[PDB]
Amino acid sequence: LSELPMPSPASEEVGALYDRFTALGAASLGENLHFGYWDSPDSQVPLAEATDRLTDMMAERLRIGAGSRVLDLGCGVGTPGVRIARLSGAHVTGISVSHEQVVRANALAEEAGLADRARFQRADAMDLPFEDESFDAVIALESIIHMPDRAQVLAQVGRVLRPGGRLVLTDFFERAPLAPEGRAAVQRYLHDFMMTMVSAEAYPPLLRGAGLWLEEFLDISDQTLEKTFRLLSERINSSKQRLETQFGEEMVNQFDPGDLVGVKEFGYLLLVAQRPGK
Amino acid sequence: LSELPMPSPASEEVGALYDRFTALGAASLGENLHFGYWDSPDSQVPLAEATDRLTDMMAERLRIGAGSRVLDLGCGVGTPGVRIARLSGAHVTGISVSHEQVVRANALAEEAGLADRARFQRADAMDLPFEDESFDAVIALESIIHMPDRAQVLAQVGRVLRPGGRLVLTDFFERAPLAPEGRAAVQRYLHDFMMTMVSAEAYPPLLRGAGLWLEEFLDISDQTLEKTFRLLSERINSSKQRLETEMVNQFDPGDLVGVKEFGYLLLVAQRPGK
Ligand SMILES: Nc1ncnc2c1ncn2[C@@H]1O[C@H](CSCC[C@H](N)C(=O)O)[C@@H](O)[C@H]1O
Ligand SMILES: Nc1ncnc2c1ncn2[C@@H]1O[C@H](CSCC[C@H](N)C(=O)O)[C@@H](O)[C@H]1O
Ligand SMILES: COC1=C(C)C(=O)C2=C(C1=O)[C@@H](COC(N)=O)[C@@]1(OC)[C@H]3N[C@H]3CN21
Repeated sequence: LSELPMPSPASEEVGALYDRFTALGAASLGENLHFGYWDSPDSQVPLAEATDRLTDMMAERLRIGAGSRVLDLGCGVGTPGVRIARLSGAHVTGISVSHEQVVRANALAEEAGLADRARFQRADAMDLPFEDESFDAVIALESIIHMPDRAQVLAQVGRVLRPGGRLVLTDFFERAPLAPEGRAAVQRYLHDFMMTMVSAEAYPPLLRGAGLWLEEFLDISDQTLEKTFRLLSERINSSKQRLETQFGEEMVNQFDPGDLVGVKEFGYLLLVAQRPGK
Repeated sequence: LSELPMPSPASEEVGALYDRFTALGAASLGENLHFGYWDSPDSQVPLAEATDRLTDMMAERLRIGAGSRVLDLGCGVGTPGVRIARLSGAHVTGISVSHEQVVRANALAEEAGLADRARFQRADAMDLPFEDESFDAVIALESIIHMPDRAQVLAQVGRVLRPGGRLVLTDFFERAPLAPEGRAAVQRYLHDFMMTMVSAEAYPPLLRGAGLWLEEFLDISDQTLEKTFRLLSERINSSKQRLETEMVNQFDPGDLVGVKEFGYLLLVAQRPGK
């Protein structure tokens, strides 16, 4: 339960960060700023494809259709959100704290001919500028991790969620006590990208506080963490002489995940909760 | 969290409780003692198939093939266990605390041609008579609720489970504080059947307290409890009216339909390794 100290991040500073590193940040991982998912560690499926997979299994738990209002916490550069709009015909209002993101994403929407179905705007998940009960579902795809007060953000979502709506999020967590051999690389990731791990036993009281019932906790670490890490550090270290223009000698080393393969009590989780009603 | 009084079962008393049930003909040969599971509240699958469906749902989570040794932690009349051995070819070893249960469990495996692959014995989960690291998987289908201490039963399962093996259980829990108009029927159910609820935040500690990382927590309440109690009540009521040719205090379980905060959980925890 924070056996390692944690960065305690500030949402507007988070925006400063993505503003910095969604620029040659797309040229390293690509368009989906979240983990990939594979059926077993041996899979040969490109990361491109496997990240879309996680979008999809999180989208599916939203349980939406054409003409569903959906809230995209932490919209990224637009790709997972534009995807849900194009594929499901639901309407997606998405929020980010970085200006450079909210622009790239309106653009993705605009180039998909879906600017009326998928609008992206600047707002703070700690203060949601939306009438109560104006969303059928909320997807927070690798977003809650950067945020200052989980208990409040969840309380914000529980307010906008119509009765019966469902919240689908990812988060980082301690599967059990940290191997000390690796508290380093996690102390470095967690700090260098302004994040925070949580205890699996936190979410239940955490969601009830927000007015939501847990529905599904799922440890997806064995399908998510390593194989991405092996590939992103490999993508990066195949052109580390391209830091000669990217400030990578100062910033891609913070992004290089190779130090995180193997950290076995380091945990990634899928979660779904439901506000009662409907 | 235990806002209602919760009784503390003795594992001897729950055996004495199921002894009386099993030989009353209630828990008869080939019947499941656990909730049915449906996908939609309007789904008209009959009771027997829904109950089999829960059994199958938990079984694949065990992730077993033929040649898997599976512990049936709290096995009743052996219906789920025999079916798991029959459909998987896994050697299943069930344990119960009710002697009159373990008897009819073995008889069911006998009638199936499975007496060699579906074995039952009288034993308390609190003290598993089994070597360390002996089981590829353990399933606790509606059992852990009767037991006197989860953190010990969990430690015991965690002992016998081989590294990599998995634990699948259902359990009761509080979705959210209990509503007054329904604190009544819940308090009666947990006393009359010697059962206890947990906080859902309880489990990841308890499981860690047994050297098991949780893998999957699943509130299945909206699929299980309501249709079952409806279906159960009609029988009880019909039976009473059929006995017109009197006794009218047996806690109609339909006193529980509508108590939306009362929860049914499905859990999958793993022991790291394999
Ligand atoms: N407090 C906050 N309020 C709103 N958005 C936030 C936030 N903290 C972090 N975010 C957003 O969370 C995102 C993390 S990256 C995830 C992006 C998107 N889910 C994708 O998968 O592509 C960033 O876009 C960042 O702006
Ligand atoms: N302390 C304990 N140790 C072992 N088994 C126990 C126990 N307390 C209760 N049980 C068993 O747990 C079961 C609860 S009823 C579930 C029976 C079985 N899953 C079925 O569906 O048919 C009974 O078999 C009961 O005997
Ligand atoms: C390899 O794919 C990525 C994984 C697995 C991450 O955990 C992760 C990102 C990725 O691209 C960053 C996005 O953007 C920048 N700067 O890389 C991010 O931290 C800033 C934001 N979602 C969080 C943490 N994190």
